Amino acid sequence: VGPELLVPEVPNAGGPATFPGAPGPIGTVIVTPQISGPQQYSLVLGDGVQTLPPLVAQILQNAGSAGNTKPLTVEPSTLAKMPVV
Amino acid sequence: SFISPSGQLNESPIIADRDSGALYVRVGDRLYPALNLASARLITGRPDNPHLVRSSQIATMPRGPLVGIPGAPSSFSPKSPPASSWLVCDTVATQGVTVTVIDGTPDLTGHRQILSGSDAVVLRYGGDAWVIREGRRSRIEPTNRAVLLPLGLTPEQVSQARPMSRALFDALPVGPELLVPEVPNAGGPATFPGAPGPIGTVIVTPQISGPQQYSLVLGDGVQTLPPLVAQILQNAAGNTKPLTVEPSTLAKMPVVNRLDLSAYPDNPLEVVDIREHPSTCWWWERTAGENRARVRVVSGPTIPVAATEMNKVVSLVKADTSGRQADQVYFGPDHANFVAVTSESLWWVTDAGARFGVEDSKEARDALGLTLTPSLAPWVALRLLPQGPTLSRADALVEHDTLPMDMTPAELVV
Repeated sequence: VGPELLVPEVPNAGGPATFPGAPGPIGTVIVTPQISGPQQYSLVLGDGVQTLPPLVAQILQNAGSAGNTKPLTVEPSTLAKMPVV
Repeated sequence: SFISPSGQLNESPIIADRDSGALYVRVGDRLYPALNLASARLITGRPDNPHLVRSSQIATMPRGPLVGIPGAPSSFSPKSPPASSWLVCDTVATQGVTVTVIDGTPDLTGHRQILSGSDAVVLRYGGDAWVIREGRRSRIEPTNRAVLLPLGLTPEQVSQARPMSRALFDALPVGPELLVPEVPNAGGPATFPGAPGPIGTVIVTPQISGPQQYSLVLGDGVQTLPPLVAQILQNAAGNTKPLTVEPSTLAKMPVVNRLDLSAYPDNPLEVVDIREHPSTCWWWERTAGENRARVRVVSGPTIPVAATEMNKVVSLVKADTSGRQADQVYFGPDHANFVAVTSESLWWVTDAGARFGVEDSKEARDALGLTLTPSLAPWVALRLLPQGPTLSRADALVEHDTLPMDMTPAELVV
């Protein structure tokens, strides 16, 4: 038996982030613009951001849609200032 | 003579007991027991093999204390092929690393592959991350997303990389760091008229035939840029687009070639997933008479040695815990016993993996043999083998009653 295929359960979803400059509430998906090379998806957690594989990003957006269909876009210069977790 | 072979004393000065194998050397009218063939040749001065003599004959002649160099080689067979190949292989376990030195041509069969072009691998050493490609190592910083992003890297992938051994780290030559190229006089005025803007800005000229041509306006003129390098410069925010200009005016403006772009690749890196390729090797290749050797990098699932030979790797004792000594040694086909290194120095490497220095003088050479020309080898590899005393006639002429004991030996397991 392997791990069960379920929607990733983000902890304490919806609350405010601890670190400054967070582009949105905890559990939102953020992506880099296409004009600066291959796009990298990421998830905003309480104390920073974590990288996401292209397939998992679609599941989180499809599941957490609630009417939304696209992620937040951030410039490479500002993204580099947020702490990695 | 065929039923029960035997022997008798003759003009030859190196003799051995027909039934006990002990080695003896004559000096005048007295026989001295010698520690090994190397010291026996060096003491008598004749390149020869021991002559078997009847054991009852040796008992009649007078004796003396032991002579020679302890631990010297005991079998000479000079080999020096036309092509010399050496490799230093690093292998990581699923913590800790092992260093293996290979002599002779490597085996490229299987999933093994040469690393070139867009292929690269990331490793950790001294607290820093290094990118390995086209035979060079370049430092990278995990926070500079402006570099990692167009290059196709990920900060997690850069920070979680596996360690690298000191042996391989010193062997690989360093290149310029993967950082945003700093431009001189950036933000200042141009030295030449007609410059479309301040120095450090990117200028582009579209064409009817072929892709767009990017350029950087330097204080003394423009220099052409590759697309991937322009995307790095396009990240600071900075300007949304470069200045668009006519081909003719740009062709009339002065051209410069002052900045160095040698390290940036043409396309996003194809990072090798180390979990499947845990073995990486640095390879040096040279042909006799060529002015320069070829340096390359190889990676794969196992050391570049055939599975049939894999069982004959030699495991050293490694009394030296520092990084200057290898853990394993292997001699493939067309290996070299007699070697010279870049004023030159001569070394003899034994089958057991020890190296001994040989004097350049005619006496030392003529006594051992070694008249043929030695093969070349790189010092960054050869130094990893353990070193013994030099084969100098000036020090083989000694007597001892007993020898000093070896501290810190290692266990022999049956």
